[PDB]
Amino acid sequence: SGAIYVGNYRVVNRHLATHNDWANLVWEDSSRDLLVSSTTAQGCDTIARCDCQTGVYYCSSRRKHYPVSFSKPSLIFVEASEYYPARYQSHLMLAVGHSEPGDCGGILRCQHGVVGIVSTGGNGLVGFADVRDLLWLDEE
Ligand SMILES: NC(=O)[C@H]1CCC(=O)N(Cc2cccc3c2OCO3)C1
Ligand SMILES: [Zn+2]
Repeated sequence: SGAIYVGNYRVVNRHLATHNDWANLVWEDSSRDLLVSSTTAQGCDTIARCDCQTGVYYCSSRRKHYPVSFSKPSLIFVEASEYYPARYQSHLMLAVGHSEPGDCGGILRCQHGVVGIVSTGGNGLVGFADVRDLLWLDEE
């Protein structure tokens, strides 16, 4: 689990969105595994606006924050799971690191702010859904 709170927006994995998130839906994309809902209170996170390929992510299944090198956002094939059949997921960045399903929502950050959240894993890899292209998260 995990979310990003920026301005009056809440960013979560689409597969973990609640009934309140869907009732207060701003934007969602199944192919990215992302959902953004509106909030009443102001958030304190800053979204990175950069092309960084190094950062740190939180892994709940190890209670540890790991430094990683990660690939640029791309279209990657993702095996079937409890929440989606086998498909290509867009805007996905991979790194060599530990990840389990319940780790989804863990933040990846660089020196500029939040880069994305854990969304995939397996075979010693961890995948993150990028949020740096969602420029509208910074305003209105
Ligand atoms: N974005 C998606 O398609 C996710 C939907 C929910 C889900 O359980 N996964 C599988 C998964 C995630 C993280 C870590 C893993 C993993 O399987 C093994 O380790 C993929
Ligand atoms: Zn950066």
